Amino acid sequence: SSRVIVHVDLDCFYAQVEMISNPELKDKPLGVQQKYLVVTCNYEARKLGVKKLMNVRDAKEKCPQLVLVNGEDLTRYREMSYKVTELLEEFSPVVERLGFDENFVDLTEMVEKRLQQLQSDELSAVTVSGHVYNNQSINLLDVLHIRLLVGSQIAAEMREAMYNQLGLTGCAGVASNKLLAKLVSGVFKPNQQTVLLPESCQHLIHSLNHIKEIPGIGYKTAKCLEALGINSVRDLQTFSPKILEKELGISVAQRIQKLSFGEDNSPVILSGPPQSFSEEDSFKKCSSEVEAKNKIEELLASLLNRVCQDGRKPHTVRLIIRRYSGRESRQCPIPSHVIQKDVMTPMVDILMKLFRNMVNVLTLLSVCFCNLK
DNA sequence: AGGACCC
DNA sequence: TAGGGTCCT
Ligand SMILES: Cc1cn([C@H]2C[C@H](O)[C@@H](COP(=O)(O)OP(=O)(O)OP(=O)(O)O)O2)c(=O)[nH]c1=O
Ligand SMILES: [Cl-]
Ligand SMILES: [Mg+2]
Repeated sequence: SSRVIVHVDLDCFYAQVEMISNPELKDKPLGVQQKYLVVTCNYEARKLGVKKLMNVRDAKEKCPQLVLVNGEDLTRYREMSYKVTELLEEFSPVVERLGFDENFVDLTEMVEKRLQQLQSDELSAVTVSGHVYNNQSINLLDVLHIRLLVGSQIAAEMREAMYNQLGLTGCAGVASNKLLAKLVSGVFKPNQQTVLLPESCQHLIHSLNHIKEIPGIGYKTAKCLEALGINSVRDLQTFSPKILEKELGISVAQRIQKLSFGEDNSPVILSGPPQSFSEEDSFKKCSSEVEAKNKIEELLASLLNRVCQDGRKPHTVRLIIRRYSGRESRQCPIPSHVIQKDVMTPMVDILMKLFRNMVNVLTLLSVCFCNLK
């Protein structure tokens, strides 16, 4: 059975949130800085050659008038990220988050419901909303085309709601599985949407210039695949199944080979409430294990306010570190009476004991709360 | 714990 | 070269 999936992906999300706070940043090229990294920038800045994730130096050298704002505190972006998801959940309850500014929504049931409500004459006036990938011709007698055009109409409505209710612009992609939705959502940026009819699936997949660009294939699998002389999507498409299982295991092998064909049966899962709460900090160095205790107290402070607000309780805590010049973690359950909520001083002895069990009394420190209930 | 992947 | 997240072995 075919599906209609939508992938919603916001424009320069952190930048966009900062530009709604202080409008004085509109019309100015804008980057959001975290330590020595420009994590994202507005499209005014991408015109000037600034790119996502280039360090501050490279960015000021390329754009000396670039405005930098600090984005080390995710509180505002996180609040907005969930307003967006909750809005999308109004359309269909089953919404899958991916990072802070992407959502998958399975529009299938919605699409069929709207067609059940259309009169025959009304069914030939069905029009696309936005771009059709590869400028492909629509065949109104093709049931799949009709369903994907309705999918595109719902997408437009979503985007219109996010601008009208939260003042946010973004892109959307409508396709038949999650993978295709997310590959097509990027074809026209910013603030536009694109629909992929089936005939054009191979065109879209082959539009990629290397397997790294396929969601599901990262730095490890990519580098592994290169060692086998697989560099294009068609290489992976035509590569030998058996040989691929042996180097990657039947799992990674079969899933990514199907991906290379545009085929993706994975369902849109309901993300619901977060599975974990964490904060972290990086620095030049921290060999003051008494000072590390101060940093840990600061991290833990905010997390308490956040986890409290959620209304569920974590039954496990974790501490994470990174050694000089490759991360390590140590966890433990959370004492039952401690869950009953001065909870700091208790937690600080726990985390420090976890600290010392990991290090003998320094470039990162992180606290995670998981096992929520 | 760690590792892979994602944004 | 940041600050987050998911799920699997
Ligand atoms: C990929 C990535 C994103 N982010 C944050 C910054 C981004 O604003 C936000 C969403 O990431 P993206 O959707 O990848 O990028 P974007 O929305 O900023 O840019 P685009 O307009 O091209 O879609 O998440 C990081 O902090 N680190 C990362 O490595
Ligand atoms: Cl499968
Ligand atoms: Mg985005």
